[PDB]
Amino acid sequence: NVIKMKSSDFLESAEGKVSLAFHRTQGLMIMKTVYKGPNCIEHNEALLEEAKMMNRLRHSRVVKLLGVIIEEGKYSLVMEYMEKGNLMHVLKAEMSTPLSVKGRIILEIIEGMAYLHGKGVIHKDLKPENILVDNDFHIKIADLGLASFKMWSKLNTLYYMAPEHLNDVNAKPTEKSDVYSFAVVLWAIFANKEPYENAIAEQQLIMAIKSGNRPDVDDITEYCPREIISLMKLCWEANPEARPTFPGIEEKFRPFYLSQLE
Ligand SMILES: CC(C)(C)C(=O)N1CCC[C@H]1c1cccc(F)c1
Repeated sequence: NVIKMKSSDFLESAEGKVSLAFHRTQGLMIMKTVYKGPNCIEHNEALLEEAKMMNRLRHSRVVKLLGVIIEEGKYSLVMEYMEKGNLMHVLKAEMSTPLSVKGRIILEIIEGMAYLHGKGVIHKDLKPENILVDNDFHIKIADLGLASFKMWSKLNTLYYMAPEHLNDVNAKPTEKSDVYSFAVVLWAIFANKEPYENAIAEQQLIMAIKSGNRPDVDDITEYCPREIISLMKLCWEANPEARPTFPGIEEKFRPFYLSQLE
């Protein structure tokens, strides 16, 4: 379960320094080059160690780590390609998407999160830019800011942040941290836009969220079923002990999806 790769396995293209790369043997991939600079092999013991723990993450709704590049002067993570881009990009394209496709995207996000909390991984940065979409509108979850991987992150969006982490950085994130973020993602999916569009200042704004202000449920111009609006209000309750587990979300939403939108 060692997956090292050489820089010269790959013909690049431009899109951290994310790059569209053809591996000469296995094909089209995405390459996050996290560092091009002086050899600094002081850390490789650790960067290979983090890469080991993310190779452990294999699920149809998570982005797969297909290989790493550790070479003197260039360090890269290589991910699978996702044709259509991130979730916001899709939601904002002109040909908008039926309620029932939005239904599945939600269920698939629910699935991927239940897998990650099963592995003890707290995502810590769930938001539409980390949700990637292929040609058939299937999503995979990614952690592009490297929020679970301190070593890679060091080398290298308050909208979705649970409030107990707003103006408190030392609080350890919990599963309920991500459930709040899922709540605002539900909102963005039906609003087809980022929340808090009309906000004065991010210091003003943070104080508003802590005091229980949320994104505008009226601002949802598409139809959004009642029970999904109630779900998102339930998932963004100020008290983390009052939000459900992702296992608990699924046990409510999968029946609702099967019997109302699929
Ligand atoms: C871009 C990388 C490779 C870091 C990426 O998104 N990874 C790698 C393995 C699985 C996946 C992932 C998804 C969600 C949360 C998380 F912490 C990690």
